[PDB]
Amino acid sequence: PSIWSRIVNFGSGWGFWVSPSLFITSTHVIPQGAKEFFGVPIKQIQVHKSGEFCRLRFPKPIRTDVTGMILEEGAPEGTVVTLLIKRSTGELMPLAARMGTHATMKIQGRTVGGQMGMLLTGSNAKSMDLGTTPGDAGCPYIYKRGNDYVVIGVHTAAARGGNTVICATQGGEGEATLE
Amino acid sequence: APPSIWSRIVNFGSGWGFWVSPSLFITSTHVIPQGAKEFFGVPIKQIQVHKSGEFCRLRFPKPIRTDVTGMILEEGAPEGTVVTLLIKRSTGELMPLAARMGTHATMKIQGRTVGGQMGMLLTGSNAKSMDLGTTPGDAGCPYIYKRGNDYVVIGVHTAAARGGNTVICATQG
Repeated sequence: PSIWSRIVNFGSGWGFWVSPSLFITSTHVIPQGAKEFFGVPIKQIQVHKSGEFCRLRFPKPIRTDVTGMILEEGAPEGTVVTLLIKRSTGELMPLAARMGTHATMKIQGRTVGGQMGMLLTGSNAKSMDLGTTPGDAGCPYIYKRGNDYVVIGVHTAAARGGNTVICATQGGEGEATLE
Repeated sequence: APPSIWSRIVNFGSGWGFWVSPSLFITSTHVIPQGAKEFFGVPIKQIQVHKSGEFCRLRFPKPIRTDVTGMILEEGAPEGTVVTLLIKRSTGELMPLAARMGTHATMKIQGRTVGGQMGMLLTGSNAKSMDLGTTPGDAGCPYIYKRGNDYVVIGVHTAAARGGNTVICATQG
């Protein structure tokens, strides 16, 4: 429950407090041409973009109610992680996804770098009761390793049918092999 | 998950129950306060109480949730169907939990045989370990899914297996 409170509205979507000073979101949900965030002058905030992943480091602790969480680049392939989907209508909707590889994907009429995954609701994630909607962007992907929670990125894209989702990650590089 | 469906879920005993129609209320058997004389002030003897296992179906003698329309109620879901447990928590959260329905089954809990349709939460690797599944207090919440443009309730929550993703939905016998 304290994990759900790290998820707040941000631009056209959401964002996640990894720590009191570190906030992550999707790049295409950020308000463009912003003078501040949360009243902190933009010049004092460290804005790191990579692909569709956006990291904001604030000059002083600001979400001081939370503890710092582990933020890793992706999740190991095969891991079943959780999208913590928050909806404007109040629902807290955790959805399991099976993670694949980092790659460069043609999806939602554009080109998106990130880690691919597939919702366990699979075939019928075309419904927003059982899948993603645009506007869920910025919501965090997490999983449990031992007793630790690990956040691996945030939501940023999905295929029309809903099954395939894309997690924007901090530095994603996939290795493959011609077989 | 429209509001008009969530509002059908109300507290009942140590859990919840669900208004299917203005006169029909469903819940999990074990959650009902024993030795009650009334429900919502309606004398028990005026209420038709039909129990089948952990499934309880109460028909009230007069309409009482007159704001709701009559919903489709069915005896479980076809195996492999993906549904949603509409979980309400006493601290006010609405948590829809996706699940895939399996077959009917039986488990011995506290020495007694408890049965129903089984399902697996699709909310994470291990739902109970991440606190992303059900919990004591949740029994009676409805399992729902959408067939075409109709919402269908298939039963209510009654039990879950410790340390995993498996849940038991009590269905109409």
